[PDB]
Parts: sequence; structure tokens; C-alpha cells
Amino acid sequence: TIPHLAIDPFSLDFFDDPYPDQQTLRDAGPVVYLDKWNVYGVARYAEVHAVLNDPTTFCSSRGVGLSDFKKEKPWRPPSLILEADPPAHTRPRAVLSKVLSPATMKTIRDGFAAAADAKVDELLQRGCIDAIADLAEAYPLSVFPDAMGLKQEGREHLLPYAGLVFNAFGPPNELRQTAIERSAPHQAYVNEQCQRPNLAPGGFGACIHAFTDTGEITPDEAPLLVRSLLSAGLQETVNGIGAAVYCLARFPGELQRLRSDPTLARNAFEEAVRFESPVQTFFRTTTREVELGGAVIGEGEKVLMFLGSANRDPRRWSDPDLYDITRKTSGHVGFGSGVHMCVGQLVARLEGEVMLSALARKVAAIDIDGPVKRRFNNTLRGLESLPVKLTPA
Ligand code: HEM
Ligand SMILES: COc1ccc(C(=O)O)cc1
Ligand SMILES: [Cl-]
Repeated sequence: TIPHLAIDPFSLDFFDDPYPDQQTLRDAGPVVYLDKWNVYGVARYAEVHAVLNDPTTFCSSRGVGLSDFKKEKPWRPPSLILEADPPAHTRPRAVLSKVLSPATMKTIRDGFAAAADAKVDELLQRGCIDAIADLAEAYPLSVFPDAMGLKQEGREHLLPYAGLVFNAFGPPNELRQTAIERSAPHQAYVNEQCQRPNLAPGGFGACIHAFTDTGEITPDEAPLLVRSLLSAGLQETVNGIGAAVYCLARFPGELQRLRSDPTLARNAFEEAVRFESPVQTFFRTTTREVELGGAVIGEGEKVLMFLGSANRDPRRWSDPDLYDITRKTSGHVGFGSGVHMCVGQLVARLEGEVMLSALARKVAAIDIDGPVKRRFNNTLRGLESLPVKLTPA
């Protein structure tokens, strides 16, 4: 009663243009079986939203990649928040929520915003730039690692470790094995910067270590929670900002609208997050037999959620393939939904908003003027290179 498909959502051809295959996955049925990896798939907004919001039946403590932690060893000690279920998840989540609080955004906002303006001002002096390396990448590297409290040496390890983390959610294909065999130096730098003496006072990491006397987490838990923010805190944002820029370059009517009202910047980024879904997919594991969209899924089965496909589901979105900076984006799953919904979304939206605001005030046109290149990853969607000519306003 469940349609079996041979689509590999982790193949290179799929990454190259996922969107037809995602329609085929949505239209086959509410639940599909993916024979290549032996997992269930859900690609419609409805079923994705349901799975995300039933963490008792679709837990994350057996991993949220293909590997089931009850069967295989994880490639690194489990995250205390991503790879945990309530109740063990609850208090480490409260710590990271407070570390990344509204009050904390108040303190870095003007710094983040200035750095966005300085970066756009700097790129307008060059004209022809690469909006991935010189912007999408350069901007978050200039404000996140300082906000984390990190030393300066070794920062070249952060994006590679992020790409490793997201590649290791995927199946044991060559992208994953090659990331793991390249991993050791990045693992080593990251784990070391998680120790309390290496985290500059006032930053996010020091704050995490300072939350250890409340009975919410203990001191030996602090290093791993810092690790979370060195894993999840960079590449997505970069991909999300690279997508905004791309969209603004590819849809010049939306750039003309952003310029006319820069207050649209925040929702313009939110729309980029929905349109690109930098995190394309996550897994859950069933803790019990369950009925999902008229199928009966046994205990201990991996379920693949297509988040980017739920964000383009014509059953939920009008013209889902169009980038509309005035769209009501509320409800998209680009950040998840429910108990694990991105705990750092306030940092991402603040980075992306102030970047787009900067562009909206200072740029008249953005024109692709060279070969666009994609970056392949088992979990992340984003560009490798996006040569643009920026035109000062
Ligand atoms: C556009 C940028 C981002 C996107 C698209 C994104 C995507 C996601 C998604 C889909 C989830 C839910 C995972 C799940 O349900 O298993 C998540 C959770 C998480 N994110 Fe983000 N994220 C972004 C930025 C950030 C930032 C800036 C941080 C840190 C500052 C961060 C740290 C985390 C952590 C620690 C979790 C785990 C939360 C939990 O398990 O309860 N992410 N992210
Ligand atoms: C959604 O992406 C991630 C990746 C890693 C972690 C973590 O290491 O906790 C959390 C979220
Ligand atoms: Cl690691």
C-alpha cells in the first residue's frame, strides 16, 4: 500500500536539481519507501509537520541521520540536545535558549549590523565579488566566531567541521566516508575550543559554561553544548545568506521591492530560508508502531523528512517556487517545528536580516556575472561560488 521508490535523495544528480524528484516523492503518496536506503520518506508539508511534532513516536535519540544509534556507534558522542529526547533534552535546551536569548540579541545587534554595513561597503569598492566566499561566508565568519568567544587561530576549521557534521547525517556514501576520513584535525580543534579557558568572557561559550551551577546542566556537559554551537551555527546561515543573494540576483523585482522598503529585510531572509531550505532533510526513528498518512510503520524504522520539499508543497504554499519577500512565511519548516525547532534561529535571522538591510540600503543592482557552482552535502543545500557584480545605489 506504500509506494516504493528508487530515488536516492543523497545522490549527486539529486542535489544538482532536487525539485522534480521532490514532486515525484510528494505525489506518489503521503508516505513512500526509499528502497536505496531502506527508510520511509515523507515529503508533503502535512506529514513532515506531523512527524516533527510527535517526538515521542519519532524520537531523535536514535540519531537524526541515517545511522540508528541502537545498531551502530555514532561517529562522535551524541549531541546533548539535537540527539536527545524529552525529558533529557529539556534542560540543555533551556540553557541554549537563554544563552541565545532575546536579551542577548540586544547586545550584539548593533555590532552585527555595523559589520554587515562595513562588509557591503567593502564589497562595493570591488564591484565584482564572489557572494559566497566574500559575503555569504565572509560575513558570518566576522561576527559569529567572535560572538562565540573563539580565539583567532584555527578558525579555518569551523566551516569544514560543519560540512563534516552535515555530511555524517547522510548514508554511508562517498561524500560521507570522505568527510569522516578528513575529519580528525577539525574534530580536534573544535573539541579543544569547547573547554572553558578557551572561551572569551561574555561570549556564547563562556555563558554556556557559566550556566553549570543552576541544576540544568553540569560542568562536564558544558563542552558538548558548546560543541553544538560550533556544529550548527555557521554553514546553514551562510547557505541561507547565499540563497537570499542568489534570489535577489535572479528575481530583480524583489530586490527593487526590498530597496523601496528595507524593513522587508527580515522577512526577505525568512523567505530565502523557505525557498532554499539550507537544511534539506532530517531523520527520526519510530519508538513504536504508528499510523502515518494511512500507512503502518513498525517500531525502530528510520523516517526521512524532506524539509525543503515541505517548504515547496503546493498543498500548503501558493506558487511555492517563487521567491516572494512579502510572503506569509510563518509555518515553514526550514528551522524545524516543535521541541527541537532551531534554538539559534534568533542569531540566524539577526545575521540575515542585517545583511539584507545593508544590501537594501546600499546596492542598486545585483547581477550574476560568472559561472555559478553548487556545493554538495548529504544534508545541506547551498552554493560553492556565486560571482556577482554589485552596483552601488
Ligand atoms: C538559516 C540558518 C539555520 C537553519 C536553516 C537551521 C536549521 C535547523 C533545523 C531544521 C533544526 C531542527 C533539527 C531537528 O529537528 O532535528 C535546527 C536545530 C538546531 N539548530 Fe539550527 N538552523 C540554522 C541556524 C542555526 C544557528 C545560528 C544556530 C546557533 C546559533 C543553530 C543551532 C541549532 C541547534 C543547537 C539545534 C538543535 C536544537 C534542538 O535540537 O532542540 N542553528 N536548526
Ligand atoms: C540542525 O543542525 C544541527 C547540527 C548539530 C547540532 C548539535 O551538534 O547539537 C544541532 C543542530
Ligand atoms: Cl566531533
